[PDB]
Amino acid sequence: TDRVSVGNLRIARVLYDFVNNEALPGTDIDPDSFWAGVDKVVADLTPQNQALLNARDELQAQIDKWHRRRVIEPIDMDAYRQFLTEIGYLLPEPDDFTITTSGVDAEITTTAGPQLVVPVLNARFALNAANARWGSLYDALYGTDVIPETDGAEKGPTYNKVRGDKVIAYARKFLDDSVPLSSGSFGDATGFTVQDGQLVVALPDKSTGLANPGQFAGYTGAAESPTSVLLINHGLHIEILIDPESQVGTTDRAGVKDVILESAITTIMDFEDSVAAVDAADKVLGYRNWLGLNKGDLAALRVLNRDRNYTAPGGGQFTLPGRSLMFVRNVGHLMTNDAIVDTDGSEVFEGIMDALFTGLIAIHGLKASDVNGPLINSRTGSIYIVKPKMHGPAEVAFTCELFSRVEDVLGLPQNTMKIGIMDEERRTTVNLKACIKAAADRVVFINTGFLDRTGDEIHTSMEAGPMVRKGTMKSQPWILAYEDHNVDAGLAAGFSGRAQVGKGMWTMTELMADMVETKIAQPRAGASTAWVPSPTAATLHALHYHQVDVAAVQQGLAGKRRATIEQLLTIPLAKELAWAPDEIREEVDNNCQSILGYVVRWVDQGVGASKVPDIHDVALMEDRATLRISSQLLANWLRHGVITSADVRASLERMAPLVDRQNAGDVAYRPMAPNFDDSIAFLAAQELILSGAQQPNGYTEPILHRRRREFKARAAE
Ligand SMILES: O=C(O)[C@H](O)Cc1c[nH]c2ccccc12
Ligand SMILES: [Mg+2]
Repeated sequence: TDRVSVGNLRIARVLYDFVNNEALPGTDIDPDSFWAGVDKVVADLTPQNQALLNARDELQAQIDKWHRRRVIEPIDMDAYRQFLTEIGYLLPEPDDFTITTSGVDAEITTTAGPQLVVPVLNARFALNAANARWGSLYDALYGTDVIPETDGAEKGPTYNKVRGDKVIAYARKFLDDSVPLSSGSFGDATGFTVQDGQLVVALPDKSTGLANPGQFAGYTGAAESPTSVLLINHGLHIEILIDPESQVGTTDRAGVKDVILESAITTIMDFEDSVAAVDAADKVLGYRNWLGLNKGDLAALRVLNRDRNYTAPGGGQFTLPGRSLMFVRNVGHLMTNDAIVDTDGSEVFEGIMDALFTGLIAIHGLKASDVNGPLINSRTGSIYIVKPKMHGPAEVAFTCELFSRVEDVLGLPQNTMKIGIMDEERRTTVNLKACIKAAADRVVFINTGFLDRTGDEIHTSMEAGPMVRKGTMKSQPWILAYEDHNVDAGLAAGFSGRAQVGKGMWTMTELMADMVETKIAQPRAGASTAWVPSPTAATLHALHYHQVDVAAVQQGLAGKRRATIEQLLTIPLAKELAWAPDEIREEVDNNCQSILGYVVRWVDQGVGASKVPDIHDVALMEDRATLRISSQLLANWLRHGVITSADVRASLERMAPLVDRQNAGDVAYRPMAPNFDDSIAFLAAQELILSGAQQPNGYTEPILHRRRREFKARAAE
């Protein structure tokens, strides 16, 4: 392209140069030995990678055939389960065990709080996410519909005092609920002082302390007239900023300017479903941002925050981290990428490359940043890698062996590279204990989702019959059981106090009132973390962890088995004649708009995540798993005669101009309508649906990557 020869590999020059000039210096790793390591690891692990992919296909073919030779309407669970066991899909449950993972930071082992996920190719967003460890509660309340924009309290071009007062009152109630006063309410506070290491809150008629003095964590400024007061509840910090001479402070009874919440405790820097990266140039853009993050010098000048200084209650000095602790999500076992090809021209597995390169790069986050002093990331010496889309314990074991070999190449101690196991494929769900066991000395989390897991659910039972609607899926018995089972398995493996048990993303970015009402379900269900789409959502989701004592919840769940294998295996088949014709067309339109809305940005602009208007103009921020579910759902309805290929076409044709219109705010946008078959993005959308049934596990990357490359190539006219 050109390329650099290293043993059997031919490495794109842009990648070779990036590694030598930017990634390797400072790690003390010999460049020649690194490259030899890449060649050797790729040579050794590629056949097993392929074998695992082939095993997926064989298992799916047998399941397809199982359904096709049967006609008995309600599936016979006893026979179905027996079959899955016979073919090696459902494996024996291993004996009880406790994970042994060590060298993990407090943010992961102990603290319960929000976890942000952000596309690594977007430097600005990545920087904001890393800085989202602390976030303004006032900004999050004033800025969103959590304070409804009723008559009088609407957002204007400038400060609305009626709304501001609602913000202040909301936050006073939060303080009363989270760090209660011995007597009275924060609502009536007139001032704060620190006396003999104790926080003293002035009320109109008297003073009072905290009902739990231990929740006083520190302050800034003079004890007798502090600039801020720091509190702690359920392990998360709350900072009341005091400034009577500020916009908001001047209107406040105690001169309070803002309430800052410790928010995004951890952040996942994403190389997978939220980015579009289809070649060496794209991968290098991502690797370079990941590098800047770990070295602490990424600047877009928007830069990375320093740690925060405080005075302890007794008068001593301390610091708290000002940055979100970073994971990186590598791609999974499926895709290859032409950033490296072999002597035959065969592309190298992208997951293997990500392990080597993001692993190398992460070394920088384990050492002092030349910018602001202290090392950026893990003080305990771990590298946290989220590994998506695995199917079963052999695939987890493979990932661990991959990490083991990379560690050897990088000169890292064994088990430095920790694994966040995504539970987003059915064959992992039903063998979860075994998957955790295979990574018992590396695992730092498990997590559940809606989108990918539902995509796998549909594809796996594609031949069984028509599935329920997309919106219906999120409340089906299989998924509710999957959610509980994930928690059960993690807690039984001793995750409490050792590893994160995590839940899925809130995708409706503008519907924050609904988020605050609803997402509380997740920490109530024993999750020590869950996914948020923005720093703003991280600050709001933090509220939930102040209301819910996750550590106590997990202790209470101990020993409980709340999901059976039968519940897990309950296929979401639609009942006979479940929909009217208008409902069918609505669901078709929903899915085509979902696919078109996402695919047009991906293919034409290389954007893998953004705020996308749905069919009802609700802003959704979904990653690529949205494509997997929608295309699989339509493929399934087309497969079983629910809709015809003309229904699909007409819907694509109806939805495309609507998508075009929804993208009017974009200088770079290129309309799909009316020259449909001249738009590579439109053809991509069509191809995802019509070829959906034949994509391995319904994965959208093979078609998406090809189409994006096609667009890129023709752009080079
Ligand atoms: O499985 C699911 O529910 C989704 O894949 C998760 C998800 C939704 N929006 C996102 C934005 C960035 C990163 C991940 C996501
Ligand atoms: Mg996913």
